[PDB]
Amino acid sequence: NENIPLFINNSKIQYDDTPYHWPSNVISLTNSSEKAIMDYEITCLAYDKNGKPLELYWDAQNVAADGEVGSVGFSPAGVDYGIVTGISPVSPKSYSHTYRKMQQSPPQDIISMFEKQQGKAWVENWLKEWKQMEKEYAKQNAIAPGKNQNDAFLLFDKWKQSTGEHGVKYIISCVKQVTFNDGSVWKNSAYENWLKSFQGKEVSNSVLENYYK
Amino acid sequence: NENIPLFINNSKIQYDDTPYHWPSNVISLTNSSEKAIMDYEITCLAYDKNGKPLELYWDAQNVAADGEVGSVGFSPAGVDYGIVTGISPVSPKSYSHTYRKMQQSPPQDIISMFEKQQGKAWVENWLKEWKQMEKEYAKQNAIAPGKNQNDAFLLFDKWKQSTGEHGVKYIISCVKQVTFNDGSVWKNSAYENWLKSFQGKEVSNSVLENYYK
Repeated sequence: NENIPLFINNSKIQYDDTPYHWPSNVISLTNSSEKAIMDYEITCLAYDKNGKPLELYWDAQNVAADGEVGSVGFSPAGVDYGIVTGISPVSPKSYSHTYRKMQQSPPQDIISMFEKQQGKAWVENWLKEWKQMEKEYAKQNAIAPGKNQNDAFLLFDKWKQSTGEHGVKYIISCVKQVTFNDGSVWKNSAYENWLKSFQGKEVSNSVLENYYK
Repeated sequence: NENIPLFINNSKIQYDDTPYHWPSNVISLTNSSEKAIMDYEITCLAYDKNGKPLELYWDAQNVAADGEVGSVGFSPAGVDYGIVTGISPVSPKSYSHTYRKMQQSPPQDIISMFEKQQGKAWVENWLKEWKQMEKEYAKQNAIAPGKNQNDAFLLFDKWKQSTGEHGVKYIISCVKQVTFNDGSVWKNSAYENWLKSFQGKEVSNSVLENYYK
């Protein structure tokens, strides 16, 4: 048997405590393995209250009345960024989104493209040192063995701030892979089947309601 | 008058204590001020046995027999990276070189690379984080008030490992500017006259001999 090293306890829309009550997809995780987890890929799917699948702008940014995108607080002239007048897409609309822990860092496919580029010798050596430092920072920020934590991602699409209503009723998730601090990579052999069974498909309310029970 | 906050005690070639005895321009520096120094610009000129100026690949990297650049130790196939069989220029050849404690930015080649793959907003945030990160590091390792310290830089050009002689017999240096830990910048009003007085000009051995006494 294959024991999943990163346990998803739940994935749920939650709203913050401020008067603007911004929505986030909050994924409750537990590192059940004996190794620190330095990176992960976790795929989510979204459903309305009737079990129909939803296409989202999953990583859309908020827009403010003065056109500011992705800010929070107040503008210097006094415009309230807390009031979300619209959304600004980032990734294309899709039934699924894959969240990555080292999202702040460029993916390894992209770093590998940069290595293979023709350049000066000192430029390649600059990138090598940068790669390692990036890896060391991620190791210091790893999820420790046994740690429970929430990883939260703003989810503005289908939210109406004035009423607090969100078209998304259920989020179901699956770990695609994880990377441990020693560099080893665990891949979920059940992932492709899960994606094929669920992505863009209707799901019963009993399955959705009990998905994390 | 004007009193300098950063005093150069000496600049000379030193060799390390490995069987390859790689050379380094070692700059002995004293913070004569009352504030910690987080960054500097120091310009060096080089002169041969008879006080004639030398043009160097000041920041060139070492080449090994297999052709690797900037490497230390031993290759898998047993190539000795300590044997320096040539040099690989970085900056163009010049009478002068200006050394810095803190780097101003990532190489332009890499910034441009990154914006095409990550996008403009990603790069701007990345440059911001990178600047702060280098600034925090510079502040933690600043030269303390009153303290002397040696800062070393490899200097391969005009050097012959098989023989041990270095063509550079005198390095004469001058502070251009200094950055204190609060962000403020002091500029040396004497620097431009110094640079004009020396760069590309022959100078007597007696002047070179006694420059730091």
